[PDB]
Amino acid sequence: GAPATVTEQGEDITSKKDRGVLKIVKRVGNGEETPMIGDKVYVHYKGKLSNGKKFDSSHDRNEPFVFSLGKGQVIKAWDIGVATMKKGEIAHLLIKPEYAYGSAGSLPKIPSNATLFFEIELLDFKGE
Ligand SMILES: C=CC[C@@H](C(=O)N1CCCC[C@H]1C(=O)O[C@H](CCc1ccc(OC)c(OC)c1)c1cccc(OCC(=O)O)c1)c1ccc(Cl)s1
Repeated sequence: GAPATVTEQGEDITSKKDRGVLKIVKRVGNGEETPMIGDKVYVHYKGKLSNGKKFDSSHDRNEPFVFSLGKGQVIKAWDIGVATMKKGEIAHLLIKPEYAYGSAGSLPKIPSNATLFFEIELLDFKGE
């Protein structure tokens, strides 16, 4: 499973090194530049529970998912994870609850203490 590969071979990109966010690069993006705090980022993604018992995908709006990086507009794992991504890159993230919704969850979609999995494609990013 794509999740299993991230467990075994994913890099811990957390500052605390608690394996709360693990990452594999599935397709290399271009150049060296990755986005700074405050950059506008454009992604496609899809996501599911570590189980997969729930599943959701941006693509259904053929328009990109857009947010300002590093400003708390998304769960912590995304501010951490998307920051490490290059233009055109596709990555897998496996995320412990503490970097997502925690024990609060986000019912009824996301239960308490849920692990999440995402495939993210970084389409572009532009400066504050
Ligand atoms: C419809 C389900 C939501 C989806 C999900 O978990 N996210 C959507 C993509 C981005 C990551 C993550 C997320 O940050 O959810 C957030 C949920 C709200 C939120 C934001 C910031 C948070 O912490 C700083 C936060 O903490 C619990 C929750 C989200 C959803 C939709 C849009 C958005 O920002 C752009 C905008 O507001 O226009 C942000 C999942 C998909 C599959 C899953 Cl399993 S979980």
